[PDB]
Amino acid sequence: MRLFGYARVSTSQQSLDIQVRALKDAGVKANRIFTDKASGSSSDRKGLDLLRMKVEEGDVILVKKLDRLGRDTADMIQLIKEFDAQGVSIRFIDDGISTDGEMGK
Repeated sequence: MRLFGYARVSTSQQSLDIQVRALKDAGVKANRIFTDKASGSSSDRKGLDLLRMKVEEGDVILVKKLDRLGRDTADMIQLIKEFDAQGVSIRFIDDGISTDGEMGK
């Protein structure tokens, strides 16, 4: 089990630093900070891209709320269904627990 934290910058000053402090404050290790330097030529979705292959069985993925996971398509729910099937959890600073309620009821 480990404390992985997903991050993504939105501003063009030092959002990666502010994000990391947000994941660490949430309970994430600096060594496990899969951030995303979106402040570039295009969106750098490499954090969850590598997180899907770096999380361990029974690991907790702490996500911060600075902008938004996805936008239109089920992106925020995509990596959530991928980790949910891998036996991994995803904590949310917005509440403290994971998506305890994401089905097509």
